[PDB]
Amino acid sequence: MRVLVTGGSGYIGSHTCVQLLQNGHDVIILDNLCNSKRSVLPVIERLGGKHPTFVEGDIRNEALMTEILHDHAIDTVIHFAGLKAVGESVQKPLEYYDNNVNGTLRLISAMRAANVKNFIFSSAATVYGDQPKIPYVESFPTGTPQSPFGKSKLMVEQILTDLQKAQPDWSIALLRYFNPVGAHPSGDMGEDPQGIPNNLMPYIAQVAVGRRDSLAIFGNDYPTEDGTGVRDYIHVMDLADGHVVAMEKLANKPGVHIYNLGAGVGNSVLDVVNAFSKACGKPVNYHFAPRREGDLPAYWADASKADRELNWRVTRTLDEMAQDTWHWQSRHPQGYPD
Amino acid sequence: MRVLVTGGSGYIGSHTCVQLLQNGHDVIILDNLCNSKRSVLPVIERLGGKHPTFVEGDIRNEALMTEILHDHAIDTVIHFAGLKAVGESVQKPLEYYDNNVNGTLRLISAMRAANVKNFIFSSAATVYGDQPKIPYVESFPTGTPQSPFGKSKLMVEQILTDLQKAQPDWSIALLRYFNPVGAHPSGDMGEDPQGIPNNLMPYIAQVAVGRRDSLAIFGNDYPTEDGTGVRDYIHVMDLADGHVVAMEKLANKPGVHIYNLGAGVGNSVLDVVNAFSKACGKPVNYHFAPRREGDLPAYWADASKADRELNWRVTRTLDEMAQDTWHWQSRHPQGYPD
Ligand SMILES: NC(=O)c1ccc[n+]([C@@H]2O[C@H](COP(=O)([O-])OP(=O)(O)OC[C@H]3O[C@@H](n4cnc5c(N)ncnc54)[C@H](O)[C@@H]3O)[C@@H](O)[C@H]2O)c1
Ligand SMILES: NC(=O)c1ccc[n+]([C@@H]2O[C@H](COP(=O)([O-])OP(=O)(O)OC[C@H]3O[C@@H](n4cnc5c(N)ncnc54)[C@H](O)[C@@H]3O)[C@@H](O)[C@H]2O)c1
Ligand SMILES: O=c1ccn([C@@H]2O[C@H](COP(=O)(O)OP(=O)(O)O[C@H]3O[C@H](CO)[C@@H](O)[C@H](O)[C@H]3O)[C@@H](O)[C@H]2O)c(=O)[nH]1
Ligand SMILES: O=c1ccn([C@@H]2O[C@H](COP(=O)(O)OP(=O)(O)O[C@H]3O[C@H](CO)[C@@H](O)[C@H](O)[C@H]3O)[C@@H](O)[C@H]2O)c(=O)[nH]1
Ligand code: NA
Ligand code: NA
Ligand code: NA
Ligand code: NA
Ligand code: NA
Ligand code: NA
Ligand code: NA
Ligand code: NA
Repeated sequence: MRVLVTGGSGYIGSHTCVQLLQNGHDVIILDNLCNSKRSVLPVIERLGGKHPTFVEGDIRNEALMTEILHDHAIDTVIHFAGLKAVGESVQKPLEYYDNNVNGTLRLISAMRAANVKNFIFSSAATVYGDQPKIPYVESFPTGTPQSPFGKSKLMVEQILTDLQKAQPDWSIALLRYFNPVGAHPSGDMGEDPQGIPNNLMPYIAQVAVGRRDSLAIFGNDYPTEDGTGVRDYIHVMDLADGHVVAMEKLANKPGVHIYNLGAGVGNSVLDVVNAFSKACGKPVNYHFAPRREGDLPAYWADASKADRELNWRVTRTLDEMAQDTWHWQSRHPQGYPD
Repeated sequence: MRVLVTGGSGYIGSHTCVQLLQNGHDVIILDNLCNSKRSVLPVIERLGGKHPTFVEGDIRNEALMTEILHDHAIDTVIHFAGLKAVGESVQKPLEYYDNNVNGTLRLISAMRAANVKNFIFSSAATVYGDQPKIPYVESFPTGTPQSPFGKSKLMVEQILTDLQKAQPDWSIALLRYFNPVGAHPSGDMGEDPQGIPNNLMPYIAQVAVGRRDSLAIFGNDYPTEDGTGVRDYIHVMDLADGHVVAMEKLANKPGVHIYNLGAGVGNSVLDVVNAFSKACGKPVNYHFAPRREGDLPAYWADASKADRELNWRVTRTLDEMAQDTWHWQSRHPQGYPD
């Protein structure tokens, strides 16, 4: 298939692109490089075993989007582009709504213009809001995210749903990611956060690599087995693979296909720490800090639907998620070159 | 004050502009004329007794917005611009999200750029969603609107709220309108819908003027006194006046000020019909049709907050709302000239 991958040079998009190329699709990456570097492109080509086309541009540029879609005769679009720092979003709402809500609107409008009606959106478990019923199931009604970031994702899901209602031939997948971690097995590609990492794993990795002193565990008083937060960590490769399948199976299948993408099991902060200590052969230093604003105690996905409907399920373990991250972190301490 | 009135040539904006000019503020209207005509400008000037500045442009044009705000040293902005046909919104979601969500985002971003932090947004009772508790009070949590239009308004309220959180010096009023009707007493200005009117009053007026055969009453089986839908109709002049006060009193008052704007009482479809028959001296023809999709049975505002805090309350009656509309409709059967 001819697929446009927005945000294709980012963390999850890069991994998905390698998988797409492996399944022999023709990939065109669209990224503005605000959060990634061109240095990854060669790696994606190599690991993918095929050349993906790269266009530096912004999803907010509707005219460019339209031209791209036509010029490359795109069949389907995978939309990972956007801003995603939760904390930042609170301090800078406009930027989030613009890049995520308007960004997606400009892209789908371009799609409409170019007659492209196959779409896959990067959504997030935050859309469920403060849902006491766990695991989270797709049929649960959505909640109210507590940040501009989460609200921006929910708003896009709403808009896409309404778009489909109005243009029923559209096939739109809302892929709600859980907690993506891990890296390509080669250890040549991985998450490359600039500045302080906001997520657990990368933070751990930086402490482990000697860049940071101790990991601050946000809260030790939650109602969980060990008192620390619990989440559903999913390997970036399993996510990559899930996007490939979603894209292949759902193309031309009209509707709004919602799927949780996670392992379907929860792991606490200590569990992750322990898994990393084991992978890097030394104890990861850590300390207990206060609860982080907005954090829910525990949640994980109910991923049976993607299993049943797409025959998709995670295959990598927590150990591998820790090991693969350690490998990349260790093999590329300075991340992708400038 | 120096105020930028977006959508100033439209129905409610035009009336508000006359009131602003009467209170001697300097008004600059920004409208794209997609739903109004330049022919109203002279009328606004005359009735306002002062010349308002007019700029044809679109709220989605951030660069223009910014230039305008600076060039005219704006102090506060009243945002009525947007698309508002509920039914249309369902058939054409993108246009609604673009003009209403992105439209507002581009405007406030321009505001941020030009250092303008006083804002008034045209919101709507739909934001309360399917709220069984009536009347609706500002402290009730928001619900889920059933159309792209209502969702677009709720999304903007969310974005504006988050913007304020991040830029605490902003004074932002979310004015939730109920059912605006009526026209300037002169009968020289009023609502000028193009095509079939979606709202009750205008529809009635067109039947009354002989343009339409009968009024279709959507549902006669609701759980209301008379079986017809019940709403809180508010005279466009009282709304105009309420915006003037809001603007004067809230300027420079940091926060998110939410106020319901309505009469605080409900009237059924028959009540309105009867009031119009009386005003036009003949029976308005009507018939019973099936419930209109998405319609709630009955709701009205609890407008005590605006009373208490802004010392604002409606002063026009239902009769006057019917009479003033009949007057305009009758004095200008073809609406504003081309
Ligand atoms: N990593 C996570 O924990 C997480 C959880 C759920 C949802 N998501 C979503 O998945 C998507 C991919 O996440 P990721 O971890 O790979 O992030 P990332 O930052 O590594 O990838 C996003 C990419 O989009 C690009 N980009 C940003 N704004 C753009 C714009 N306006 N136009 C064009 N390119 C733009 C960035 O340069 C980057 O390469 C995002 O939408 C993210 O919100 C990820
Ligand atoms: N009339 C109602 O029943 C109702 C109820 C609640 C909320 N509102 C809101 O109040 C506001 C004013 O409503 P109204 O009845 O006067 O509508 P209107 O159509 O008469 O006024 C809106 C004006 O905005 C202009 N406009 C539209 N999109 C624009 C854009 N992108 N840039 C610049 N100008 C643009 C139109 O030309 C029009 O003059 C709207 O936002 C409406 O949603 C009204
Ligand atoms: O330095 C750190 C970082 C994280 N945590 C804890 O680690 C767990 C995971 O935290 P983090 O990696 O920040 O994950 P989330 O808060 O779950 O957020 C991610 O997962 C969500 C879906 O589950 C998405 O909505 C978000 O965009 C994505 O960043 C939580 O209990 C955090 O309290 C710490 O104790 N210390
Ligand atoms: O031809 C018509 C038109 C309307 N109605 C009834 O009249 C009442 C008022 O209907 P309408 O004028 O369309 O009002 P709303 O549906 O209440 O919607 C208006 O009021 C809302 C706030 O209350 C806003 O959210 C909307 O944008 C605005 O159009 C309702 O019970 C309708 O069922 C009829 O029976 N026949
Ligand atoms: Na339709
Ligand atoms: Na960063
Ligand atoms: Na320590
Ligand atoms: Na680096
Ligand atoms: Na802040
Ligand atoms: Na019309
Ligand atoms: Na009849
Ligand atoms: Na006319």
